[PDB]
Amino acid sequence: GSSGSSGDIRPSKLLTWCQQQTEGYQHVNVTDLTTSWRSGLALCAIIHRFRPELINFDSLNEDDAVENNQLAFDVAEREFGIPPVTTGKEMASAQEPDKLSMVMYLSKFYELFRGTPLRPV
Repeated sequence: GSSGSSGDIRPSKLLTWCQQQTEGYQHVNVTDLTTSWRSGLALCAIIHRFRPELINFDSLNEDDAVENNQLAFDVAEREFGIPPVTTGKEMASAQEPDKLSMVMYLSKFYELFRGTPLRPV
């Protein structure tokens, strides 16, 4: 949103969490909170992580971005009831989405998952 923000980032902390959850996966390099979730795999990874019976990354093919997105969205709207801000198609179509609209969305997954405090593994 800012014209030229530099120095301190808002989602700075948010990113970490995500990058951590996705950490380990294959062909999944999360560096930002915009394009890193343009294919869907990013999110799907976080979900499947806890409940693999819901999402099967194995089937999620990069090319099948649109589907890879719709899946997570629906699943989240069926289990968590969280409505998707963008459409799978648009998610993949749009080259550079609004980091804002993204953060506001991802956040839901951050708080929804981040519950009671527990010593670091």
